[PDB]
Amino acid sequence: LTDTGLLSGSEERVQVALEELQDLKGVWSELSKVWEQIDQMKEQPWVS
Amino acid sequence: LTDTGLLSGSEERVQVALEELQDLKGVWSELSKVWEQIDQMKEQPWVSVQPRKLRQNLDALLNQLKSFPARLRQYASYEFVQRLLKGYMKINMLVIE
Repeated sequence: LTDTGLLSGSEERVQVALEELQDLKGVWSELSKVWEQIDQMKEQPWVS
Repeated sequence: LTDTGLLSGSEERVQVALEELQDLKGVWSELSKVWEQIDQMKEQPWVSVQPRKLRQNLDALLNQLKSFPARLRQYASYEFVQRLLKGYMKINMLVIE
């Protein structure tokens, strides 16, 4: 009671959403790393 | 063999020595607890931690070193921890100054 294991519309939408989610997760991780580096660079408290 | 293995005067002296050693060990524990904060206040950077921060660390180290009991202070550990905390506070204050 379902479609076969082919690249149908739902499967293609799932694959596209998975590619988008993977790209978003990688971009978010790289953004977190870059923001941590930027915070470390901008942390210049003259006392220490 | 002939041995006085009962609770004789030697046994009473051993018990008194064990109690004094327990007091000294508690003093060592309390003094180490105070001296941790004292050494932290002393080894904090002079520019980073101000003289007020060094004094607060020294006071915290003294309060930790005074947490031992009366027998703990009779043991050298509590007095040593208080001395270490005071020295750390003085060193932090001198670095801040």
